[PDB]
Amino acid sequence: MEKEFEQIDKSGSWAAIYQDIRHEASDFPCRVAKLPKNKNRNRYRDVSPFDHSRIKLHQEDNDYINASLIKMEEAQRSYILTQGPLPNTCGHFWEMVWEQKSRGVVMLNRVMEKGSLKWAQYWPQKEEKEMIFEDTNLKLTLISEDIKSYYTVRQLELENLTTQETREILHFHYTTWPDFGVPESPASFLNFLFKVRESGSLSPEHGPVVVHCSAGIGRSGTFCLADTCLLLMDKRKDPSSVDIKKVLLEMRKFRMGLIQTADQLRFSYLAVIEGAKFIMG
Ligand SMILES: [Mg+2]
Repeated sequence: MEKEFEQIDKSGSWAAIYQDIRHEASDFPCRVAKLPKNKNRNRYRDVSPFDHSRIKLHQEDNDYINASLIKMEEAQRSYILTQGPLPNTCGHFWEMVWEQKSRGVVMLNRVMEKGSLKWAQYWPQKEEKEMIFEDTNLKLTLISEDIKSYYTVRQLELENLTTQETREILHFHYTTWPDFGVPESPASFLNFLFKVRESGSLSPEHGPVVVHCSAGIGRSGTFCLADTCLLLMDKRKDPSSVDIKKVLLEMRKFRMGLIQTADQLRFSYLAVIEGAKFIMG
């Protein structure tokens, strides 16, 4: 599958293959995302969850969050992909984490987008300054933080203030994806994926991992896509039969737009190729 990658490179046809994908991709209604009452719950007018796979919040008012369940039947793994929370949706974000019983959150964007403008900070920066989400009745505490060269892992305590029940959530933040373009080497992204796997966060004993970036479709899509293709290569008789384009189209049945550029598609192929070589040994 590496020689095919070499053939697409030699051919210069990454854009063509990427457009074949956008063309073939599923189209399902997003009627709930488009209701006038939810406008302010979407970060981007052109990225919405399909009605069929959207995550529903359990509380009473309005069950809408821009988040989709991606359920990969053959790999036996599920992910929830969601946009970076808005100042008004951080309460909803953690309510979803609570309700879906997720153990991990994986973030692939910057909160200070490029050098532009800091986005809503949805976890506490300081141990002594915990956050209380009044609308969803949740308290969130930073317990520890470990800053490595290419990612930061934080341990958070999430408490449901109704029941006083408490859960440890692991937050994995990949911090070195370049502000434009894609990493030239997938080695730190793969190491990050393997750290998240090692943590047990992706175990089917837990709710699905919550994955996000800016719109929850590009960098996020790369994480989910590389993870799933690597699972399938490890699970199939013939690891050889894994077709990344087919796996991505399958993912796109659950959330639109996964993998946002031809360069991200090529990077995803490259990460699966290098991952396989590493997991091959
Ligand atoms: Mg301090």
